[PDB]
Amino acid sequence: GPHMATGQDRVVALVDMDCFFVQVEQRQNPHLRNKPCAVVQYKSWKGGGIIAVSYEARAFGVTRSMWADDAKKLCPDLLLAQVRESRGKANLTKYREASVEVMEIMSRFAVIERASIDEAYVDLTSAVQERLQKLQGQPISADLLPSTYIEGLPQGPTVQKEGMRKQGLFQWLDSLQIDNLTSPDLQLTVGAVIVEEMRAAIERETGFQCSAGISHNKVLAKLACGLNKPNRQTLVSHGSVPQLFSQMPIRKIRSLGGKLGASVIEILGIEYMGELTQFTESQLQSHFGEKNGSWLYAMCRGIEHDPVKPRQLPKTIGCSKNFPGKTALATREQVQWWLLQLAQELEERLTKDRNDNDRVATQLVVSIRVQGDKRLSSLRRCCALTRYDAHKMSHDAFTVIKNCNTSGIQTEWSPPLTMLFLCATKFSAS
DNA sequence: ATTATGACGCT
DNA sequence: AGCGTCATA
Ligand SMILES: [Ca+2]
Ligand SMILES: [Mg+2]
Ligand SMILES: [Mg+2]
Repeated sequence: GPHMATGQDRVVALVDMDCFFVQVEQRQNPHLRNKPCAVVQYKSWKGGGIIAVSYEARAFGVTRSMWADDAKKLCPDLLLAQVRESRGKANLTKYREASVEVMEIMSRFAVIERASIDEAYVDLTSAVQERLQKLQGQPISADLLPSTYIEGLPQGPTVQKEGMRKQGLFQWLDSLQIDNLTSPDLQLTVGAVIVEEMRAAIERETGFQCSAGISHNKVLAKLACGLNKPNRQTLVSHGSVPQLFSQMPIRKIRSLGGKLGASVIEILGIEYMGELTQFTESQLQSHFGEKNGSWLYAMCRGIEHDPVKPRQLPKTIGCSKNFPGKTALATREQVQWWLLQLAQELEERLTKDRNDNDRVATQLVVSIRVQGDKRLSSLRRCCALTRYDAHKMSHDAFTVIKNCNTSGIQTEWSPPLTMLFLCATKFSAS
C-alpha cells in the first residue's frame, strides 16, 4: 500500500557510444564513413579478430569475435581498420583517448560513473529538479525529445518507424502531469530532455553518436539503452515494467547473463524476468543467497538501489597478451622479453596517468596462464610497485612467477605460457 | 586461435 | 590475498 516503496526516487541514465571503436576509426578516415566496416586486431591468423562492427556491416551478419576472413564471406565489401600494434602487441591508446573525450563532455552535465571504455551512468536526479524549476509548470514539447522512444507506447485504440516513435511520444506527453514537481514520470521526461542535450553535445564536439537509456536505476537504464540503437534514446518508466518484463528473458538483465541467470532459470523453472514476482523474498534468498535473493525480489519489480558511483577514471591500468596454440612461450628468454614489452607499455600508461590524474599505483599484479588450463587465469600474484620503471617491473614479475616453471632445465619454460598480464592497482593520491 | 581489457564478489 | 564471475570494445 502507502508504505510500499516503488524505486522511483532517482533519475538515472546510461549513455553508450554506438559501435565505438568503429566510430573512432571513421572519424579519422572519412573513407570508412557510412560503410560496412569493422575494427580488427592482428591480421595473420584468419585475417584478424573482429572487435567492433558498424551497423551497416551488422546487416550482413558480421559480428564481434568473428574472424575477418569469415566476416568477408558474409560481407565481401567489408572495410577494415586495424588496431595499432606497439611492442609486439595490440595497443588500445587511441580508443582510451577518445573515451576520455566523451567522458569529459558528459561530466559537464552531471556526475558520472565510468562503466566501460564507452559507457557511463549518469545520476540526473538533481539536474532534473533544477530544470523543473526553470520550466515553471511549463509543459514539455515533443520538439525537445527528437530522438526519444517511450517504451511500451504507442498502445491502444502509420506504418513507418519515425511515425511510431512520435505516436508513442505524443501519447506519453498527452498523459503527463506537469504541475506535479514530484511526479516520477515527469522527472524521467525531463531527464530525457537533458540526455538529448548531452547527446547533442557529444556529437557536436566529438563527431561520435551514442544511444542512451533513461529510467529510475542503473539496471533499467542499461536495459532501456539497448532497446533502440543506434543514435536513439529510450525512456523506461516504472509503469512500463510489468509488460516489458513479462516477456524479457532473464539473461538480458545486467548480472544475470551468466551462471547465476542460468541457475535462476533452472532452479525456478521460469524463462522471463516478470515470472520472478511469484516468489517470496525468503524463497529467492534460499536459492540464490541473501544478497542476490533480495536483489532479485526487488529487481523483478523494477526496483534497484545501486548508486551511480562518482568515478570517471579506471581503478586499474593493465596490459595483457595471449600466446595461443603454437606461439606459447617455452623459453626463459621469451618469457622475459614479453614481460619487458608489457612492462614498457604499462610504464608509458602509468607515467601519463600520474601526470594527468595526480595519483600513483602501489601494487603490481602478475598473472599467467599455462598451456592446458581451461581457466582464463592460472596464477595471480601481487608484489610491491614502488617505481614506474619497466625493467624493474618486469624483473619483479619474473621473480614472482619464475617458480611456476616445471622444467628441470633453467633455460626452458614448461608448461609453456599462453598468457601474460601485468596490472597496476591500489592508487594513492600524489 | 577472439583478445585486451576492467569492476566487483567470495572466503 | 588469490580466485571466480560478469561484463565491454
Ligand atoms: Ca557501445
Ligand atoms: Mg558499451
Ligand atoms: Mg557491444
